[PDB]
Amino acid sequence: ESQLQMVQVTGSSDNEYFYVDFREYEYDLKWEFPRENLEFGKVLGSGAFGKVMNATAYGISKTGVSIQVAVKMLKEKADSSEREALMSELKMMTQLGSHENIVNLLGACTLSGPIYLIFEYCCYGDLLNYLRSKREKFSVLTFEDLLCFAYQVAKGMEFLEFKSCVHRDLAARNVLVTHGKVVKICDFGLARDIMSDSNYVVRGNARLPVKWMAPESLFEGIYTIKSDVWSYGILLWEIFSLGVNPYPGIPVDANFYKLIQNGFKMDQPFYATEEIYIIMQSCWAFDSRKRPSFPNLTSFLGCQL
Ligand SMILES: */C(=C\C(=O)N(C)[C@@H](C)C(=O)NCCCC#Cc1cnc(Nc2ccc(C#N)cc2)nc1NCCC)CN(C)C
Repeated sequence: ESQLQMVQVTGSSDNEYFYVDFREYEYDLKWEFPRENLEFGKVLGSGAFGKVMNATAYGISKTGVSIQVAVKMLKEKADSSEREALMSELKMMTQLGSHENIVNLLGACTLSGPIYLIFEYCCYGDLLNYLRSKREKFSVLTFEDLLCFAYQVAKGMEFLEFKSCVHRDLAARNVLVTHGKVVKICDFGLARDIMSDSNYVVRGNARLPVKWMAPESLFEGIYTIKSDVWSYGILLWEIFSLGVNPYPGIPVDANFYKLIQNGFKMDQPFYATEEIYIIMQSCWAFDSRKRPSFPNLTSFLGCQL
């Protein structure tokens, strides 16, 4: 199941909404891409039931010009139920529209065999590992780069809000990096190693990114765009600490739930100004109504002078 979800609001309060399921809608065949034109490199990431692989795609955006892509597909085992979820995700992406700060869909392969979802290739990998690799080479990474990253992510989330979407797993690990230090919001859970990664906690059918979740998500299972603001705040702490695990040194257990519930907030990270930290704290307002909006955040980050 995709952590990126389209929703429809049915009331003024947080819990009044439902998730849009594209299972019954029809797939627009204009996205179909010839399978024989995918020369696969090798794996970029692997989940329990699916993986994203390197691939060279010829003709997908300019004839005579072959480019590199990332192809989300199902694992060698592939019973019918798993494929419909990949189809539903595909359909949703076809209807989202493209944006610079989103890992965009480029095409798909669904007819003559196994399902391939073709996305942009991001040659610098995920933002988390990117920042951690620049811990030595920092002043090469600068403060403005951090501010630009923050801005681009907020822009991407603004686009998702405009498209009535929510991202139930927003974190620096789900942000990718390309040319021009451009970052794109992504979502892989079907192709994410979800539990050798200790940031996800298994609870029934759910795999919860606990340290990134708003209280209403943690305690009531409510996911709104304001939940994303909370998660964005956490992601901000990741950026301006150069990739430190949130609530460093604090284990995910029953005590953690009590901490968040009682209003625990992280301290100012080293590479952040007092202004940026004030913004973080507003994202971590317990009452979802008091958190800033992504249009607010996106505008304010004209701080890059
Ligand atoms: C480009 C720099 C460059 O080419 N490198 C630094 C090379 C040496 C390199 O090894 N890059 C890092 C490879 C690790 C990676 C990756 C990666 C890239 N793109 C995706 N895209 C993607 C798209 C959609 C989904 C979904 N759903 C998932 C992923 N994914 C990954 N890794 C997957 C886990 C993050 C600059 N240049 C051209 C000089």
